[PDB]
Amino acid sequence: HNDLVQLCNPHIAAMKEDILYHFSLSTSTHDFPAMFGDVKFVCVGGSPSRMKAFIKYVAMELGFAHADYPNICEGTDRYAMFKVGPVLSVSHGMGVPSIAIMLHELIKLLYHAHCSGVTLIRIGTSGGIGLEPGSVVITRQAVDPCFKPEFEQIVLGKREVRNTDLDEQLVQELARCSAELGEFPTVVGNTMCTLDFYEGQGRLDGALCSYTEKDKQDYLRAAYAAGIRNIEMEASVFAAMCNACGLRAAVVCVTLLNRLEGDQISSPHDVLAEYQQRPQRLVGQFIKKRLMQ
Amino acid sequence: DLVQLCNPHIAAMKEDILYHFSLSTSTHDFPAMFGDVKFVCVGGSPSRMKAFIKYVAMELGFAADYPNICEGTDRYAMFKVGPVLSVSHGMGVPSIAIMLHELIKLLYHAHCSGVTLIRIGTSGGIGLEPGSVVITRQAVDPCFKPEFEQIVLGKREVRNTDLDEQLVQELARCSAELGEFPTVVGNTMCTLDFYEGQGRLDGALCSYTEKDKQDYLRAAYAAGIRNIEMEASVFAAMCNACGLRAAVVCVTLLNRLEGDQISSPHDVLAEYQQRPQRLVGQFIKKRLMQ
Ligand SMILES: O=c1ccn([C@H]2C[C@H](O)[C@@H](CO)O2)c(=O)[nH]1
Ligand SMILES: O=c1ccn([C@H]2C[C@H](O)[C@@H](CO)O2)c(=O)[nH]1
Repeated sequence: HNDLVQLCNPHIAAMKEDILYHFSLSTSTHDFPAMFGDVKFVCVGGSPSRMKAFIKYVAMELGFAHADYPNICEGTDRYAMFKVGPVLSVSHGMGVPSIAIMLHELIKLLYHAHCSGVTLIRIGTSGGIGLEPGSVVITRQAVDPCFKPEFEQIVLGKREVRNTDLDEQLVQELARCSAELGEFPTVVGNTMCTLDFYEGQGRLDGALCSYTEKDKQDYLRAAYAAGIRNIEMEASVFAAMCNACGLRAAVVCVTLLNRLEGDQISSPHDVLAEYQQRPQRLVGQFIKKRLMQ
Repeated sequence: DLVQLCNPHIAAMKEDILYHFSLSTSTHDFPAMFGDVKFVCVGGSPSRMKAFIKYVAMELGFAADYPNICEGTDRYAMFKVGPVLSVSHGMGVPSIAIMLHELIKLLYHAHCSGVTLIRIGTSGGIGLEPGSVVITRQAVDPCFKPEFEQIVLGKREVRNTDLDEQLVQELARCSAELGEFPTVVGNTMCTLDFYEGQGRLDGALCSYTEKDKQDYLRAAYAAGIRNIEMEASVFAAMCNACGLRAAVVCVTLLNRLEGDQISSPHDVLAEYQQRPQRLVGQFIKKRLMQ
């Protein structure tokens, strides 16, 4: 049995209208069950254009192809959203707080639509550590910049922490799907999630930087030693919030560069757009496989 | 005065790729493109910011196409008319922080001078009639402290988050020459979360009560806080660090002492979000006449 989507906030049951402000959707103007009740896979990534390309790429592989793919979030540009069959594709921008909003309103949408048996997957990009550019990483543990699998949030002035473990079973399943493809290297490892892309990640090419290359290396290698294989900016909340709500979730990012050799993203554009299809492809394999049982 | 960075590594690089802008030192002529820029405005929405550069252009008589300079990506949107640069930054400290790092570099590559950065944004109000525009005196964290904390190489760092004291009053004066809407100067709280992080009850997650919220928001009001948003802290911190004169002008979209949801008619909300645009336009008008 596929369990219903639950919230962890008793206030929503008691609201006469629930306005999903950043989606430009509302219970009083939209029928959630009719629009989303059949959704089973939610896919989320930073760029809206990427997540559109995804809903197109994926429609083709389940034979939905032809067609136009309307943005469900018309009347807003905070987030883009697309649906095809049981697959929802939603952008989330960059950074913990941007994705945190998307998730808050997303989960509520699933709860309103009365969805059940949903899987959430982040298809992102990252920087790798001691991996060839182009490798995809399936996250076991989202980790903070001190390598603790914790996510910290300040509520009413007090610090609260939730665990950022990702469903073990799903990472092993994803592992298998990538192999069925045999198209690109894929490892599982821990993902370090930061709040800054430059100083936040040992980079030497920001506007500010009070440290040396030798300092960047020491830090980055220490991270690798702790089981860390890539670096991005959303894995923590994603893990934390899904766990908080009992949702099955996973994170699949391609690395765009090996950080032990550089900071700047200087691959030909043609190569970087290939890199970014890898996670879409992998997740493509996962959904197709799942819809055959 | 010339824009600068506190980063020596940049001068040594054979090229500077601004990934999130889709802009490069070697595919792009920075001085040619941005050298004349005197006023940089930033905001969350790519729509609001296109709208802004359009409104400005007319108020300065440049009025009919406005090209997204950041075509080749959709991370951020960028526009230009005259000495006015308009930029999107999405939502949240890390999103604007990336925009900032790359923006500040861009300005240094164009070797601009006498620049002013302004975040024209939206917010939640505390004890302010909705539609009220706040001018940030002091960006502040969820503990009411004027510090911005950042982890670098595993170690904690904090920076002061005060905005230019002369610039805020100058903006207050400009809002007064307008006399179109209420403008207060107060402290702005900057949070990493819009829902649980801002004491809302309508999140997907929430284990407190309307009372706990009330007592928290009021504590903030007592601490001199008039609005809540999600960018002030970094924007402040980074500018101080690079010695740029910067301000934060935000329209309140609801009284957080009264509710959590953003319920007002699209008509009204649109009008609100034009207000900070109008003030900033004034300020630009003024600066050029002098
Ligand atoms: O070195 C990198 C490369 C990519 N990203 C992720 C997160 C961010 O939002 C986006 C930037 O391309 O992808 C990183 O965090 N670090
Ligand atoms: O109560 C509010 C209202 C608006 N915003 C701002 C900041 C953010 O980027 C966006 C969210 O609606 O607008 C807040 O942070 N809190």
